[PDB]
Amino acid sequence: MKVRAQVPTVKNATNFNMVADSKTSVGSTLENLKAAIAGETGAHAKYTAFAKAAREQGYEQIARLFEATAAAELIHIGLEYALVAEMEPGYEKPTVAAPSAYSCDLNLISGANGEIYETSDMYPAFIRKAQEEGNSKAVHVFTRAKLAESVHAERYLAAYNDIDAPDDDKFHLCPICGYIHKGEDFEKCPICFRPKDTFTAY
Amino acid sequence: MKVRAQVPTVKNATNFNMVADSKTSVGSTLENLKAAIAGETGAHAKYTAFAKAAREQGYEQIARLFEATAAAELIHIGLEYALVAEMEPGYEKPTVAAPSAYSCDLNLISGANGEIYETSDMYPAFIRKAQEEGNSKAVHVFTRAKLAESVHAERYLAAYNDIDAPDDDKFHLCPICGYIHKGEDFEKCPICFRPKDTFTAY
Ligand SMILES: [Fe+2]
Ligand SMILES: [Fe+2]
Ligand SMILES: [Fe+2]
Ligand SMILES: [Fe+2]
Ligand SMILES: [Fe+2]
Ligand SMILES: [Fe+2]
Repeated sequence: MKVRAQVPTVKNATNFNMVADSKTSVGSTLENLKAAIAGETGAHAKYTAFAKAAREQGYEQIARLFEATAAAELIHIGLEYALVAEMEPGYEKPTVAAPSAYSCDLNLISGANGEIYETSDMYPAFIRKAQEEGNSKAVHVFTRAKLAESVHAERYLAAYNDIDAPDDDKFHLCPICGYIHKGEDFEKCPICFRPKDTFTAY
Repeated sequence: MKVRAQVPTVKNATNFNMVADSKTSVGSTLENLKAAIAGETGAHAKYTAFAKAAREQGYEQIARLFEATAAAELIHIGLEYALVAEMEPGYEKPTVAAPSAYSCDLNLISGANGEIYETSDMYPAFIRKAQEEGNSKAVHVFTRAKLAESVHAERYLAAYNDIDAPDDDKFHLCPICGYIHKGEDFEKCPICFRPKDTFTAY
């Protein structure tokens, strides 16, 4: 993802349209934030399991990508939980069991498919509902997660295409939005402009 | 996609697995070749429509990507048609009507999803059946298409992430397998080793 002159938002970007045949149940923004957290929690468990399998399967770099992406979803959970807690103080984050893992290549595809659903269906739907209800904070959180998921999708497809051609690049994770960069060739996060110095390498 | 010491095949690559819950009806290799051609023909019509819509929407570079990918599918049709013609000289390639094109970002997602289905479901299923029936010619053709589709998927996701950050890079199409590269930084096709100077620029 290239760095634009300005931070991408639903207002200045053109990849925020939602699929017509949605597979997303849309309720109040509160309900949507909870649904997103549940999905994020499932994603974290999924990627954690995929990383474990990747290591057993002999793909150390891909394992690191799954670990970095799992960490990215934890960041999304933190952003969404902070808002939900404010909207419903006693709210308790859900626990999701580790899903089934398959061969590394298939796990990368499974990951990409989920990321695509979130960036083109779920989050855009939630963003528009938040706008409708005037919840600017939710719009911001959903936007950041949405942008990060499409980056995750691309990273997974790149890894799939080069599954037998790994390298020693590290994956740099932005602590603010979950953006992930492969390699050192970058200065800041293209999603939130966070300087590279505060990123964490995987 | 990185260039390896040798061209990728089902014999030396590890991303040829078929998703366990397949959405693909598998018949004889002859039937599968015809089914693949039908899908390729539909993809060509879809990308052609998407390209036209992209230009109307002001996305010149994305339009070029859709045009290059449409051309790539025609290459796949050629490879598959040649094999069918050998067993059934009377076989005629089908023609399909053009589908609707929506907003550019969603068209890129539709493209990516189709590419992912082909590379991780349909082609792996067809390749495996061809192997079980000892049809090496079909294994070869299905492999080339399969490898190109995952590259298409990545190119589409990359364009989606940078939908508002286009550049003047040309897309280079390999005339032999449909591989597509963005920019000039490459020496040969990572799928079939065709030299860069033989590619067609879009
Ligand atoms: Fe996420
Ligand atoms: Fe993600
Ligand atoms: Fe960021
Ligand atoms: Fe194709
Ligand atoms: Fe394709
Ligand atoms: Fe090629």
